[PDB]
Amino acid sequence: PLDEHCERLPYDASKWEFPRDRLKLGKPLGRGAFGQVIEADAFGIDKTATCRTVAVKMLKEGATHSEHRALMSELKILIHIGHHLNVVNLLGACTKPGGPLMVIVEFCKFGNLSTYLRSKRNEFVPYKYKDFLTLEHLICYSFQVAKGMEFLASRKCIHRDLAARNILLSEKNVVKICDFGLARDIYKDPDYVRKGDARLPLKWMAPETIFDRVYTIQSDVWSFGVLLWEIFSLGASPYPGVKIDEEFCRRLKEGTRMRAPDYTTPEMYQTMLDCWHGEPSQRPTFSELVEHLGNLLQANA
Ligand SMILES: N#CC1(c2cccc(C(=O)Nc3cc(Oc4ccc5nc(NC(=O)C6CC6)sc5n4)ccc3F)c2Cl)CC1
Repeated sequence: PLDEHCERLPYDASKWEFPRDRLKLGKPLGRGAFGQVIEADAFGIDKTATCRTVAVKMLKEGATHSEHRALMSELKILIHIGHHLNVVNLLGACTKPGGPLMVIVEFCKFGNLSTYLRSKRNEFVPYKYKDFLTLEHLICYSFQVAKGMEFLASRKCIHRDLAARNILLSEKNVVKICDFGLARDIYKDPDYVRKGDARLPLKWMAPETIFDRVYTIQSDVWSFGVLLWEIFSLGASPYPGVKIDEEFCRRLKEGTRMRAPDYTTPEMYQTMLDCWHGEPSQRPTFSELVEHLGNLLQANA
């Protein structure tokens, strides 16, 4: 994957650099130990003379030169990856000396999908209630994330933290993959469990990642299976009531899997099980998931 050697990638300022004085910073959207994302109004960032709400990632008190380097590498990878409907897209950056490094991307009106789905439990019907979610919505979100991941894989990039908290919902039921990264407080966040000298999203991780620290596109497929469970539980937390310890990891390696969530179809639950194959090479590819979910979306209609 090209996303592990980011320091050699180009930053073309003539294309991406956006003047600080055209960016009006607003309220924080998320804050971690070293990073934060701020809502902003950017004047003319993507369309001449047009104000646009954007999301700006930058560092905060506690960050060091190390995090500054990391954020520059993030900027470089976003440029390399390029645009897709189902990934949050880069709009510009402020990199000039005298102010903080700022990475400016599309703002997504409804925010993270897990929180959103959990807000709609009382506003769901399998089939049609104007603003209700339906099975069609849930399969559609699943299909979109698969399309985004197929795209990322095509760019030789791996996500490493795929989960509903890293999927954002925009207008018109469009969902976008993101990575909040440093803007998430992984100490306070119960989704990230202490494992040695790191805080890791253990409930989303493939066995080979947990045990061998191996990250590949096919470990992303495992995480995609967990995301499917999150979608079809309407934003529930994975492995309900289970202590995430050494016994959890062993049983997982042994072949223990989550039961079907409340809103799933049989085919969608089988798709989760397929993503959770013990053998990485035997999991579906994102291209295959795109095909399959597209078929399920049609079967739903
Ligand atoms: N391409 C790519 C990938 C990649 C790698 C690394 C970083 C990113 C990335 O997402 N960067 C990034 C993220 C950011 O976080 C965002 C982006 C949009 C956004 N919209 C929000 N909406 C709300 O909160 C509404 C309820 C009120 S919050 C919000 N936060 C900001 C800046 C980034 F560069 C991304 Cl997309 C591999 C997936």
